[PDB]
Amino acid sequence: GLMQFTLPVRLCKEIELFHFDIGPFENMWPGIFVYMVHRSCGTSCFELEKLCRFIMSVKKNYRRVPYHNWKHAVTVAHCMYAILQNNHTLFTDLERKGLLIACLCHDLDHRGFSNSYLQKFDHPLAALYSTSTMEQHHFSQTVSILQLEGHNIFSTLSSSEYEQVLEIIRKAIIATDLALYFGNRKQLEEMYQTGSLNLNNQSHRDRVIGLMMTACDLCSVTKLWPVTKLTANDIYAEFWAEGDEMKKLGIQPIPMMDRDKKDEVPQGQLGFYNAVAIPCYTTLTQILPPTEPLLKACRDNLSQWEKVIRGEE
Ligand SMILES: CNC(=O)c1c(NC(=O)c2nc(C3CC3)cnc2Nc2cncnc2)cnn1C
Ligand SMILES: [Mg+2]
Ligand SMILES: [Zn+2]
Repeated sequence: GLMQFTLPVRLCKEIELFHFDIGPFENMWPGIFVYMVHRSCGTSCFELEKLCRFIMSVKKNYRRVPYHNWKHAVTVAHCMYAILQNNHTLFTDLERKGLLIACLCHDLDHRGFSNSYLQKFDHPLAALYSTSTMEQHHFSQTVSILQLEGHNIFSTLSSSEYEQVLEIIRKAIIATDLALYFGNRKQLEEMYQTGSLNLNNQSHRDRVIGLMMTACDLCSVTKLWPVTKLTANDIYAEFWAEGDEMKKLGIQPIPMMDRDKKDEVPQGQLGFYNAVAIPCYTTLTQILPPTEPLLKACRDNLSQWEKVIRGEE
C-alpha cells in the first residue's frame, strides 16, 4: 500500500514531458509503467502483485521485431500518460485505468506485418477477422492475459465497471487501426468546426479517445530529432521485410516497403507527416489544447526531413 515507485531525478522530471524517451535499459520499463499508473490513476487502482504479473505476461507476448515490440508498447503508454496528466479533469477514473492498459496491450503478438500482408498471405487471422485483423487479435490476446490466474487487475471493479473498462480497451485498441483514423479525424474535424463536439456524448468521447490512441501510437514522430530518425530506421526495417515477403508472393510491394527505393524515404516521410501525423496532432490540439507540444515537436521533425531532402543532412 505505502510502496511507491520512484525514478532517478532526471527521469522523475523528464517523464512528465511529451518527448520523453524511456531509454535503452529494458529492465526499467515495467517500473516506468507502474510509476505512470500510480501518478495517473492512484496507488490503489491495481493490486501491485497482480499488476506486476500482468505487465510481465504482456512483455512475454510482445515479439523481438524491430519496431512493433515491448519498447513501442511502453512508449505509447507514456504518451497516453502525458495526455492524461495534462488534461487532469477531462477523464473518468475508469478511462485513466483502461487507456494506460489499452496502450500497453495495443500491439500484443505483432509479427511486424500489416493487415494487407496477412490478407495477401491468406493468414488464418485474416479469415477470423476480415477488418482490423491484427487489432482484433491484439484485443483477443489482452482478454486472454487478463484471464490467466492471478492476472485479473480489474477484479476489484463492480460487474458493470468491468464491462465498461473492457469496452474502453476494445474501442481504444481497434482505433489503433490507421485505416479507421482517416474517417475518425474527418468526423472530429467537422464536429469541432460546426461546434457540435460534446464530450458528454459517449459516441463523441469514443471518437476523441480514438484520436488520442492514434496520437499515442504515432508518438515516435513527436520525439527529439535523434530519437525520431533512429526509430524511423526500426519501422523501415519492418516495412522492407514485409516488401521482401510481398516479392516472395510474386507481388511488387508499395514503394514504402521496397528496400530498393530507400532514396524515396525522405519524400515518403513528408507525405506521412502531411497526410497522417500533422493532421492527427492538429485535431488533437484543437480538442485538447494542452497536447500542443506533440504538434510542435511533429512540425519540428517535418522541418528536419525537409532539411534532409535539401541535402543539409
Ligand atoms: C499511410 N501512410 C503510411 O503508413 C506511410 C508511412 N508510415 C510511416 O512512416 C509510419 N507508419 C506508422 C504506422 C502506420 C504503420 C508508424 N510510424 C511511421 N513512421 C515513423 C517515423 N519515425 C518514427 N517512428 C515512426 C511512410 N510512408 N507511408 C506511405
Ligand atoms: Mg498496431
Ligand atoms: Zn502500435
